[PDB]
Amino acid sequence: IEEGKLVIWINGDKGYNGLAEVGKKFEKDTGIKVTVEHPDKLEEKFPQVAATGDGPDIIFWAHDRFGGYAQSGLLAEITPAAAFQDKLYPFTWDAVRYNGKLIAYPIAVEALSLIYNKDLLPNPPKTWEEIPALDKELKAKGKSALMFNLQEPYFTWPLIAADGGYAFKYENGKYDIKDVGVDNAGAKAGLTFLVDLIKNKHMNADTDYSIAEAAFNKGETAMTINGPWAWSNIDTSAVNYGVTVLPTFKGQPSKPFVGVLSAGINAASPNKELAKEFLENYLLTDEGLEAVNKDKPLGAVALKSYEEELAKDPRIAATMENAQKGEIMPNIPQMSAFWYAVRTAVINAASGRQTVDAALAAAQTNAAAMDDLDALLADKPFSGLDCLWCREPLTEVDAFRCMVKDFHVVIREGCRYGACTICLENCLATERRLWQGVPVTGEEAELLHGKTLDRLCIRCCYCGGKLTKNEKHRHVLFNEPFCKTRANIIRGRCYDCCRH
Ligand SMILES: OC[C@H]1O[C@H](O[C@H]2[C@H](O)[C@@H](O)[C@@H](O[C@H]3[C@H](O)[C@@H](O)[C@@H](O)O[C@@H]3CO)O[C@@H]2CO)[C@H](O)[C@@H](O)[C@@H]1O
Ligand SMILES: [Zn+2]
Ligand SMILES: [Zn+2]
Repeated sequence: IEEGKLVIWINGDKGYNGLAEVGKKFEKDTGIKVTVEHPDKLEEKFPQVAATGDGPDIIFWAHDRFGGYAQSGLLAEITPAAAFQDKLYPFTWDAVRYNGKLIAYPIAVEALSLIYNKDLLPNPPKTWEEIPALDKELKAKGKSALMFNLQEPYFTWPLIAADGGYAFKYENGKYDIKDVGVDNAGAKAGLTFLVDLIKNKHMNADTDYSIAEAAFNKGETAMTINGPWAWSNIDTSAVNYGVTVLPTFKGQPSKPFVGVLSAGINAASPNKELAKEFLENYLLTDEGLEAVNKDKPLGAVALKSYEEELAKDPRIAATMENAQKGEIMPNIPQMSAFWYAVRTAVINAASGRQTVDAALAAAQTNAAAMDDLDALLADKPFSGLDCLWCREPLTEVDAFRCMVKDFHVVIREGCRYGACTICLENCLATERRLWQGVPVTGEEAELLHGKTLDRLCIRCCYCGGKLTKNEKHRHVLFNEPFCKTRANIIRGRCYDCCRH
């Protein structure tokens, strides 16, 4: 990392241009150049890159990612004077505390709200249950009731949580990573309601961020679910919009997961002092936050003095009312696994690839561990057995595949299980995304597991199948490295799984 300057990473939906202006003031005052960048998948890139001591000096993201960053020792400890701490709301500091240490600066507080087109819908619906009938009305005029991003569990979670869904139960002073509320009766109800909106053609499974945004900002749909960052583009459109409380579901409020946008400092940064000066005395000020806010709205902010200005805005009170009805996201390392698990269940259920029950049962298993994967894919009959994950009976092809792939029967509470292809593939996909491997040679693998390559059990990172002697030799012969993932596990690619 270059010494004498600041590189800052922040997400593309945020006011990076405004932040750049703060960055130019810092430069005019100190002579230090600040470069603001908005890399795709920055939150996944940061941990790969920072582990080798590269990356940005400062990284911005909601607080939920930061526990994982801190655990891996990627973040500098933040030590602001008590005077400074007093400038921000206490709960925001709590969001960036990990094992008794402050690991980032809180910037702003974020919650989803219902955004609606006053001209098309002067009085927005109070319940999710009214949408179906309302959509029918609007379709008559070539419009739709509701579009929003269904690709990200962040947007669908408020509904899933409404009737009892939850991530980790908080108890005995800590989130209990073994008590996950992802396949309880309330989650199923909420996901079932969502899936029925899709079967009945009130929404498309394919809708993503860009598609819902365009549709709303061009007057084609009456409602959308988004955060404060989205308001700036609606302003610039012809749309006359309101911001209000999310609908209820079975008479219970929708429960958004509340994020605190936070700025962490790379442990490997040689510019820690400069980073702290920038953040404390330039960004976390009335003028600094306003510069960023004018670009893309921040939502409620952590800085008391400026939040007082922002609080007069009805869109902000609506933001805070939805926030009070939701929960502050946990920052524990297990959150990544939770988010991936739910993302997959929603995508699967919405396309009909799996039932709601199957999809949530798998999500439940994935959110609470990966011990099951290791048991199934141990180093190295299935017919009539169910899938460990989704609890559905293995078809006879999936039973065959379990055998040919050289899987191991998993016993849970006395019962024997295999895995269907869908759950197995989703699980391995999450492994690659959650544990970026480092490349290793055959020699490195042999040395690590005191065993010749022909005798090492190396599995395909896509299908879980045990690589043949020739498949392993392919890696060596053609200079294609193996992958060292978690627990010193070594993965490779079978002939069939050699993507372009
Ligand atoms: O879906 C897989 C996804 O899971 C995790 O992403 C979550 C974020 O960690 C979490 O903060 C939240 O992201 C939202 C931001 O808070 C908000 O400011 C704005 O940017 O919208 C974001 C949602 O798109 O929720 C997501 C889950 O949807 C994980 O960190 C990701 O790496 C992973 O891709
Ligand atoms: Zn399954
Ligand atoms: Zn394979």
